[PDB]
Parts: sequence; C-alpha cells; structure tokens
Amino acid sequence: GFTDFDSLSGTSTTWVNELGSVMTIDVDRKGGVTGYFVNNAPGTGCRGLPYDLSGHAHGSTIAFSVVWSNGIADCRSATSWAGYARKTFGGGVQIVTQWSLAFVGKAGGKIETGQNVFTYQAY
Amino acid sequence: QGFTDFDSLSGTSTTWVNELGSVMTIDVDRKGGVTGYFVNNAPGTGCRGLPYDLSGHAHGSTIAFSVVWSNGIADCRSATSWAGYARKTFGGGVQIVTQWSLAFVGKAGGKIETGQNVFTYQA
Repeated sequence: GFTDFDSLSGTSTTWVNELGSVMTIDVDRKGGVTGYFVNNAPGTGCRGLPYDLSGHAHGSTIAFSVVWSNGIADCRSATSWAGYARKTFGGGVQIVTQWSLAFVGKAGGKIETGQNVFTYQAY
Repeated sequence: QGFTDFDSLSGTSTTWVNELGSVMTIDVDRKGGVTGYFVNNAPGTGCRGLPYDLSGHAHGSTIAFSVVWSNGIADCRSATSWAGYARKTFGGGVQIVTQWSLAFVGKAGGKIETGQNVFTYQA
C-alpha cells in the first residue's frame, strides 16, 4: 500500500531503529509530523521517557527533530534526522536517515553525525 | 546579559543567517517547540529565495530543526535537518554551531549529504 510519505498522511505509525529506540508519529493530511521519540540506546542519557518530536514528510523525504528535555530529564542535547523511504524486497518499509547530534559536555559544545534505519512495525 | 538560553526566546521572533547567506526567522513556544521560515541562498542549490516552513525543538544551549524543500511554489524533492549548540560571541551576540544532513531522492532513489553551518543572530 505504501508508495511514498504521502501514504502516511492521516496515519499513526510506530517505527523502531537498529538499537530498539522507538518513534511514534502522527502524520497530518499535509505531511506535518508530530509524535514522540523514546531513546532506549544503552549507555545514553534520557532513556525510557517520551520526548516531543516534530517534522515534516513530503514525497520520498522526511525530517524530524527532538530536544532531549521534557521537564522530567534534560541531557543538554538535540538530535535531528533527515531521510528517505526505502522499500525492502522482504515487503516492508524503512526510513533511512542521517542524524545530526549537538550536545554540551565537559569540553563544551560538540556536534556528531551517524546513520539510523527505522523499520515500520506492523502492529 | 546577552544570550542565556533558547527557552527565553519564547515570545520574540529571532532572525539568524548562516555563512551561505541563508536566513531563518524562528518562533519558540513555551515548551521549546520551534516554528518559522527558512530562505535558502546556497550557491548551486534549488529552492532559493522564497520561504520554506521550519520546525524543531530547543532548550538551554541546544536546538534541532528541519526544513522540507516544498512550499507549494518550488519542490526540490529534499529535506535538511540541523542540530546545533549556542556559542556566545564577544560583545553580546550568539551563533548556532550546527551539523546538517540533506536527504534527496533522484533517479537512483535516496542519497544523503552532510556538512556544517554556523548561524549568526541578527537583532
């Protein structure tokens, strides 16, 4: 059924990345993305709490952002993802993303990049 | 006191310009939700000179935001996400030191490019 992100308009979906961190997103009729990110990555801060997520999806690309502060736990960090839709020959749907990370540690501000692959959960 | 944190910007629109001459004007909600617009000026790029919606999240000294390059006027079939930290400047100014990813989908499907931008606050 999935053609591109225009297929998510009006839907509520859960996605998991390769370290078992979970994004639950509502995509509105115009491709506006709202929802929650839960960090489960071992040896990271701010685990197991929902963090507000916001972004936008259009055609075959998507981008979304979290700041790691929610009034419960603050990890002095922010993450954003930019990505594209990938159809597996298995049948399923993935978002291939590159994340950008900014944080303030003991040596002040730092920026990092890496990959995350999100797999649609058919709940 | 100059810049203290992003939260304190809630209620005042702020304009920022990066080293490519791209400009964004952002509005911060009470929870640190970020909305506003981005005008791209990057040499060689499409979707230059008109506003694109931006969304994101900010708290303390970190921010993450993204833009999908489609505004009902020109669609570049791409999305950029930034994450950055606040750097205070001699004389009471502030910059956002960012890492970015651009996801674009052409004939070969999706590809990712990355780089750095530094945004300067213009009072």
